Amino acid sequence: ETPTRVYAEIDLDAVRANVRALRARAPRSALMAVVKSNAYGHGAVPCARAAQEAGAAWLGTATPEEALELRAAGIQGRIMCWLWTPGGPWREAIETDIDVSVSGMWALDEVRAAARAAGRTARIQLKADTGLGRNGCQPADWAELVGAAVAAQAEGTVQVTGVWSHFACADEPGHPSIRLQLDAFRDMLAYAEKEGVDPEVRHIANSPATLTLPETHFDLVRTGLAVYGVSPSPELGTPAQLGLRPAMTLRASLALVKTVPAGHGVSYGHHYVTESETHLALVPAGYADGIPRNASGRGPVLVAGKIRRAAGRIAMDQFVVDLGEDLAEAGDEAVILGDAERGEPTAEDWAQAAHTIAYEIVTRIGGRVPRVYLGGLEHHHH
Amino acid sequence: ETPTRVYAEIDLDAVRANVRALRARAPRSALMAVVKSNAYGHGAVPCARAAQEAGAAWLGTATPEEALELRAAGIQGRIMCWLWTPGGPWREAIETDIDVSVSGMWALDEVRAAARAAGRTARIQLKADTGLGRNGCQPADWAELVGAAVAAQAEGTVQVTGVWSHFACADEPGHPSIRLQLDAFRDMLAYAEKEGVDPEVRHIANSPATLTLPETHFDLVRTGLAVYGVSPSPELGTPAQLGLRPAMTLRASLALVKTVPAGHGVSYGHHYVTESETHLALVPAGYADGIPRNASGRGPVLVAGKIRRAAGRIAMDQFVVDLGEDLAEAGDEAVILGDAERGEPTAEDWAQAAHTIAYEIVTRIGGRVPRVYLGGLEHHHHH
Ligand SMILES: Cc1ncc(COP(=O)(O)O)c(CN[C@@H]2CONC2=O)c1O
Ligand SMILES: Cc1ncc(COP(=O)(O)O)c(CN[C@@H]2CONC2=O)c1O
Ligand SMILES: [Cl-]
Repeated sequence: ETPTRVYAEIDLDAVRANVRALRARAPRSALMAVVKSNAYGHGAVPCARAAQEAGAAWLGTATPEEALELRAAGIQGRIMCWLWTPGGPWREAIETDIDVSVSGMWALDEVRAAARAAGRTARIQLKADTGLGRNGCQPADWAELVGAAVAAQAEGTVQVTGVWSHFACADEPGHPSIRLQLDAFRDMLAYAEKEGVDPEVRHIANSPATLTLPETHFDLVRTGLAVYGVSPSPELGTPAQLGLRPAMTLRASLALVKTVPAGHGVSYGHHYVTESETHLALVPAGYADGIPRNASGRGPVLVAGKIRRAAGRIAMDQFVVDLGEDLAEAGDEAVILGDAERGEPTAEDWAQAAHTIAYEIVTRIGGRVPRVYLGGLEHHHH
Repeated sequence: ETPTRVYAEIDLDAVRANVRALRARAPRSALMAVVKSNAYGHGAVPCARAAQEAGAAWLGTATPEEALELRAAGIQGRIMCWLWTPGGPWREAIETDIDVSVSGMWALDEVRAAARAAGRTARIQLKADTGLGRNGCQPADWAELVGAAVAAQAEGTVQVTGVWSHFACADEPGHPSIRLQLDAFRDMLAYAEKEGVDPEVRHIANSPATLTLPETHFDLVRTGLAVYGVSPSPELGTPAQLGLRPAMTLRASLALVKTVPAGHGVSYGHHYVTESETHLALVPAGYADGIPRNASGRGPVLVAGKIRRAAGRIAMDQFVVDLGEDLAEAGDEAVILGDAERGEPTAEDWAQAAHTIAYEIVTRIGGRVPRVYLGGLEHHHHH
């Protein structure tokens, strides 16, 4: 029934509301709900169905496998994936009508052959490296790749449906690289559009860019994190101020509550020692479940009406908390992260406690943790 | 057929070799292979099967669900799980002949009711908190818990098959807490025995205690990490020094290789800027796959014959490495973590880079990452 140890509660109603709120932010563009990495830990399919429901025109994933799983789940509509390696399932992707990203000639050649075998045309989108220095084609190789693409288009083997890029510091309001990439993108797009490419969509914005720079919207925006009700960065504001609602609530039940004398060590390395006779509670969730070990001694948890802090080192499967004078009992609910509007710890709180970013917190929630859905439509729960 | 992006290759022969090596260390005790957390990221069923056939007489998991997955996979023999919460599948565990741990009064009473409903006697193991401050019964409550158990015993509802504990700093050779806990264990164990408990097994030793303090072996030793070929700590030496063979090898295929101008920013935040014109390579694995973001700028990877450091911020699905003048092409192999003997970066190397411990490195390798099994017996990698 309802997991007795720990479980991740996913609110499909918060998801749908976030996508409606995000659509309103970029009224002139289409919305792509990025659901890679199991929808940032919330559950790929359920969240993809909910997103499409609230009005998402596109669905995006990193790997082909992720995109094929969406199709296999009966999801219709445009889907795009961009992280490819030589020898990937191009043919499978083409046959399921999935837009593929091309960054180098090696990719283009593999998609052209796969198209032949499939006896079908592949919808490809050209990625320009405007400054991030990650994936994508560099300005120096752009003219060549562009020429090869319009050539393959003529051979009826491919069809260039898009031209896109990705930001490096869009989450740093005001960073000089942002404008630099926006200009580099405008310039490389024009050169492509002048060489014979008529794109279906033009896109470069992610969640932070979408929430702050309307000049980056173009035809489509790729929103991942914001969809799950988490703010890209604190400099952009809290989900509340952003009009977003947190989709995930992580809950656990106490496994033990006992009294210990003063001077008693707690956990590995005994990095925590009780100050006086106190009450300790055992939370049965550890770093194997996604609770960062680097949050040792700082991780916030809500127990018995008050916020508690991880006591000492966080272990593989569990960690303790010092309830002090307060009392509680085994089976009592413990909220590790959820909604700030309900006075609970948040994804951002843990990011700060573990010296990382909110993106990693929600995304790394372990497979050992069951997910429970509420809201949305019944079929979303599959 | 074989993962084109990233994958974990698990060497089942290394597993068999380690448990065999571990048994030679504690000749007069039974060995419990701890395969919780999906065998520390190596694959629970294949590893449980392998260790069993190599000589492990007991199997240990943290949760009931993990222990029941083993039974469901046809694994026979003694199995124990210790992380229970109210409402757990007591009835189901008891019926599948799994040894459960009881550290409080709430548990004891739930298992009694469960045993009655199953029409069978439950095998329970009493845990004593000798200094960890985690689970287990505090010394001052031992008397009462031991009292309620020997009673439930007389009613034929339960049978106390074991008494045990867990060390806080056995991985720190010569720590005063070690002896402190060992002493406490003997003392609490003795009391239990005197009041009526006849344990089938007495245990307190984990991997580090097993490799260092033979006086902690007792009847059973619970080894987890060492079974997979990784050392509990640099302080104890390297796997090679401990005579252990690493079982996991994380490999990836470059997704791109390109030349970039001098002074070009790399990844989020631009925390890395090329010092000159150079070749950049994209490794298609990121923190969603288990590569810690905390190793940004430090995590080692073996590419084109040399060890390279993560250039800048590590992302959710990938990260970049600067190859300098060297050349490589999309599809070429990169070893993220493997065997130092093969000249590859290791679990410890990454533990250092991410300011954490090797335990968390191997364990958090994601589900998005496929596992390929080599060696062992064919039927082992069927699940
Ligand atoms: C190419 C691309 N587009 C869009 C997104 C969506 O971004 P948001 O989640 O910010 O809306 C991502 C995710 N980028 C991530 C997130 O964390 N690490 C990454 O590489 C991406 O890689
Ligand atoms: C109760 C218990 N027994 C045995 C083991 C196996 O120990 P080794 O892996 O050191 O051999 C562990 C380790 N559990 C882990 C591992 O890391 N943190 C923990 O709490 C444990 O918690
Ligand atoms: Cl109790």
